[PDB]
Amino acid sequence: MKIVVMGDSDTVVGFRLAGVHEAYEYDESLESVERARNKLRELLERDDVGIILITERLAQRIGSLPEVKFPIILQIPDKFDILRDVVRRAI
Amino acid sequence: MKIVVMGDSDTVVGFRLAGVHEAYEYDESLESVERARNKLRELLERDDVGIILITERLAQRIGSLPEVKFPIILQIPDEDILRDVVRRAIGV
Repeated sequence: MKIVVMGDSDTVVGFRLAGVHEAYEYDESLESVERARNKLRELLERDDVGIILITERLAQRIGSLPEVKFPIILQIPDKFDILRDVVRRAI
Repeated sequence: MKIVVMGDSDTVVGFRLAGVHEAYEYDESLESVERARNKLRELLERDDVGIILITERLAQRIGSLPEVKFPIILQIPDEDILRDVVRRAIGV
């Protein structure tokens, strides 16, 4: 099963570099939030998704998240072009 | 107008960091490939998507590729070496 992260662009960069299997980026515009809302409903229906990591802000923008025991849903606390030098030097 | 990339994690994180607007990861499992097929079909229907960059592997796994002129579909010539390197680089 897969580990998916949903959040803003910054948070997503880090988590992708850290090992998640799938990532979806969103900003706080109404349209983006609506898309994340539908995305979340979609991930809940996939039998190959076990863990969803979502930023506290996005979770609150979406609203009252579903009450399911599986997949596991974790909220990334609001604490977690500078990486431009790191990127170029790396690759 | 957006440029999208579809492929494995290493490729995806690299292209997103290189400027690509949207990126979607896929492995080679049947279910993941099937999700890629549907995603491709959806991207063709979006008005804000002009370019789709897809790894050579994934495109071949999908099989049939659209024959459209727009959006522009480009294959990327053919693992965690990239994510690992950027991670190690974070010795700040």
